[PDB]
Amino acid sequence: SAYQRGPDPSVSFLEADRGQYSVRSSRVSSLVSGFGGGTIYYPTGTTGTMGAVVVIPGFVSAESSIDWWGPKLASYGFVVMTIDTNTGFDQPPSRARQINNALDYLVSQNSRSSSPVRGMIDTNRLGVIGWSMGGGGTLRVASEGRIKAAIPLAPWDTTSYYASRSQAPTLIFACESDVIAPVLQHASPFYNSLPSSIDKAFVEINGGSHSCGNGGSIYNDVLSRFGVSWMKLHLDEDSRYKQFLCGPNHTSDSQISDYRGNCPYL
Ligand SMILES: [Cl-]
Ligand SMILES: [Cl-]
Ligand code: NA
Repeated sequence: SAYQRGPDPSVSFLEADRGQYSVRSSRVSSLVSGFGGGTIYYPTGTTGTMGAVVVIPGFVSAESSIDWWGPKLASYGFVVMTIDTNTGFDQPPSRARQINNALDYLVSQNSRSSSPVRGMIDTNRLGVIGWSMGGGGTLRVASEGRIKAAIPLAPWDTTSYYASRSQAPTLIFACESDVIAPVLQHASPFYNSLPSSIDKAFVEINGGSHSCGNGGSIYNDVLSRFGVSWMKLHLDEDSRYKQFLCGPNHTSDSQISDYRGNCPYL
């Protein structure tokens, strides 16, 4: 692929705290229109353009909740912006609008001569990661046709309508023990509703409470192996990452209580 970055991968490469690039960050003021500000993480030392990803939290949570994803994913070769919403009380439709405004914001930074990410962003290769109500927001955006990869984390929403209309390869992380967005009412029906025409996966984390997809605790191995691979394969067309997503006996992993998907990915 024209978009491939980094060494030929292994589980060890994915399990490491960082990928091949050093990372820097830049704050985006909450005064910005369209969302509550955030932090842009980006790799240093690179040339050319790369995929860009927005990461969004859930109800009454801040960007810190999901910020493990920022440096982790950036270090493999992505521009990754973790955001706050306008208020913690925003619901999924509002969160979808703010994901779109944050994506537009990154797109705009690519051509701003003062931006630290000027010229780094392939504005046709965009992804989204979102927790809980932000994961409902993620599925809403996935149904709109712009983004090329979606990772809902312990999603919450009031309908499966948008999941049934997803236009982007979608990996849902579920948390087995979730009592806030119970899997039987949210992540499972949303996955089950996804169309047959997209690459898709459901990874339910064994014993996980509702925060199990956020990163930064005891679940980084599964989150890394599936999550980085998902963005590599779907944003970079990097078929070197298929080996992690299709082949292995996922349910047999101690960290996975349930797996579903439509491998092989073609
Ligand atoms: Cl929520
Ligand atoms: Cl919980
Ligand atoms: Na298992």
